[PDB]
Amino acid sequence: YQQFDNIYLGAEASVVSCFLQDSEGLIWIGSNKGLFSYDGYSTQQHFTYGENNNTRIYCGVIIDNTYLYMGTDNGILVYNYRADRYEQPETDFPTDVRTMALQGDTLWLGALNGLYTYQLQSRKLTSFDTRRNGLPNNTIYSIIRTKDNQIYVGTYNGLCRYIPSNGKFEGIPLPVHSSQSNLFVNSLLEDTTRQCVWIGTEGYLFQYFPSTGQIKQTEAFHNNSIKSLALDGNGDLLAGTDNGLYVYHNDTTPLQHIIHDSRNIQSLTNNIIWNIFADQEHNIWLGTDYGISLSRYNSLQFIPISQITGTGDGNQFYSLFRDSKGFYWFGGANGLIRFTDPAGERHDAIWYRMGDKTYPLSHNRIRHIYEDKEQQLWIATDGSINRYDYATRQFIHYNIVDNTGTYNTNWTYYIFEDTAGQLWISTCLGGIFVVDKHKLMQSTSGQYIAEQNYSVHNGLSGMFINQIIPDNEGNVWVLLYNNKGIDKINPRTREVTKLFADELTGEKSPNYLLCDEDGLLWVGFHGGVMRINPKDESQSISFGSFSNNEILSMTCVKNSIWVSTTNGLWIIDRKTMDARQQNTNKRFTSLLFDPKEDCVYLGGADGFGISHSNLEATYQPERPILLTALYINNQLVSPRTRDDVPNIRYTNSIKLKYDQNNLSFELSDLPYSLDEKNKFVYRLEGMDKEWNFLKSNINRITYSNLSYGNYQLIISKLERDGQPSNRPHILNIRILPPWLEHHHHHH
Repeated sequence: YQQFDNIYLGAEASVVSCFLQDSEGLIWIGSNKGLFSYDGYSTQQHFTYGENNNTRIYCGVIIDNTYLYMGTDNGILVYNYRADRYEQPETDFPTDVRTMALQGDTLWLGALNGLYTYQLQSRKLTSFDTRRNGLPNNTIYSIIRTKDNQIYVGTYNGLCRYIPSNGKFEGIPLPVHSSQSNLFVNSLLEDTTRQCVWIGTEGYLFQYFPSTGQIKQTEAFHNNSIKSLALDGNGDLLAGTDNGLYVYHNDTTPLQHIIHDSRNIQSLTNNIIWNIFADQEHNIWLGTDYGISLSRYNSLQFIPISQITGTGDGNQFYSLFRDSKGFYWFGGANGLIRFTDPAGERHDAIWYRMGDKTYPLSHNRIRHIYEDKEQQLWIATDGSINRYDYATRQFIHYNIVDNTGTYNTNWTYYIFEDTAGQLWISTCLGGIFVVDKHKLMQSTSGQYIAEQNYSVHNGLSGMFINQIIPDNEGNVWVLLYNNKGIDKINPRTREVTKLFADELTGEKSPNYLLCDEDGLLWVGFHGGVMRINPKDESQSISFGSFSNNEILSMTCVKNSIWVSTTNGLWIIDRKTMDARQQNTNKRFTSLLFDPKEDCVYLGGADGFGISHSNLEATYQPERPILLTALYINNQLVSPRTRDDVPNIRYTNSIKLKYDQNNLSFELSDLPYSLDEKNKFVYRLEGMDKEWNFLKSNINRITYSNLSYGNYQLIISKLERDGQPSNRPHILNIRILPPWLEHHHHHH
């Protein structure tokens, strides 16, 4: 938290008391003069001077996914952010609202002179006081609602909890201080992980634990006041005070104390922090007595599987693959998911697994995915091998046996096709089978007797074999479970030969195998890898103090090989074998390099990561482009001031008047998290014959003197190879001729 990007609203609106982020990402700011928004590039006010809405905002909450409810001297402003209109409900709200908290469909309202509930359907306003309900005081400064559906209320003179069984309030006996003549509870935060409620008062930061009743005094800030609380992306507690920001990690870690430097423009804007907010990308917004200080969060993108199909089911990913047709195939402990646009909005995901009514599999446990020489897709599972039928969108299961018993294919670990149309199948218990691919495909039944089998009776060091990998000169190399060295099969002569058993033994017992694009084998063991020329050689490196280990997954990425490990991730150059370790604390059991989109998928527990081929640095998620301001004849226009203009943010098509033909436009992909802004191009179909390029600091498109007719403004993000996007934001624009005025847009 050494640096900030500071944002200001104007000389009048120096004081920021709260933030909200709408479901679609736009940040809203409550200021001493009213509501603003900020789109990453500039601020925008949503209030007119002198009006009831040109007022100080104390607090805020989003209702019905369309309204901002704001606390105010004169009660509650309801702003419809989609309509861009103030829509006042008939209710006579109490005045001096300081804090709001949603509980189901009932809004708690804390005010300078009462506690209330507002039922959003019936609009029933119910009041709670000292005499009738046992509140310690009628002046409410904070209310929160915990995940276990309890309601905490912090007043001018103490903290309490609601007892719904009987309408009363139960005190939580925070210490009473000699220096104090009343007990301000200013701020309250639930902490799921530490399982407490944080409490901010004058001088003291408490941790209340519901589980046992304990009230821990975590810090004592002599002559400070704690005004705000939040948890950051690292799980750390952030405390806003009247003398800067304090950060808490744990009892043995020193606090961080961050304060304004009047000589440094990147320092915390001001030492009085009225509100902290963690936005949905974990960036920290600080609201102060002079401006906003944004602390950007900085990370890989990690996509939980619910984003692909949600569905909150789990999966531990062990095989990741992209087929020639484009489909992503992510399989593991709990079946195999097919989908497109890793993210991307829509995925039309299908999840194949044991027992699904529509999309079944012989077994959930996926061990390998593979596309063959004819673009046909095979998976290896603990219910034998399956082939996909893209036509039916269903898998076809096969049973394979050797000419005798047992030796079957139920537990298939690895699969590939050779250059002579045969399918190579590695197995647990059953050795390696080689099968005519077309004749198993053409098979009626059973149960198919394999053409050959490699055993241990006539070759092989064991029958418990993970990977089997082929050679630039035709040989098949076999990785074996709990064995010394690797076996090489010569499929012409059938000569099996154990090799490198001198080195790959004991605490170097091998457990991973891959061939790279140059023909060389890479073997993974506990604490290192070894590179083999299969013919004209026969060599090793190590990770050092770590050790323990071990190797969860390996894949080639350009002239590197990425190795994923219990500890972390290692990138090893393929020529020098020099290794470098990276830095989340996530462990990854799966790796796929996608050379087309130049990125690497990292598969793991209930999700997957994405990073560029050069992990320097982050893989930014795709962000839709918003229009965030329309100007006609240079004035900024919107439904709030005009019956004849729509909310540009939620408009695809617009009909303007003959003389509403000098237009400006402001664009944003909400770059709050970014150091550098993204670049854009833009064109006006019906006028421009080519793309126009915007300087990155400039997000205003402007067109003058348009004749009547139809146009399309198309905006596109410059993709990371200089090329425009093929998913632009498109605004249809029609300028109406003088005699068709009446089709001007209305309401």
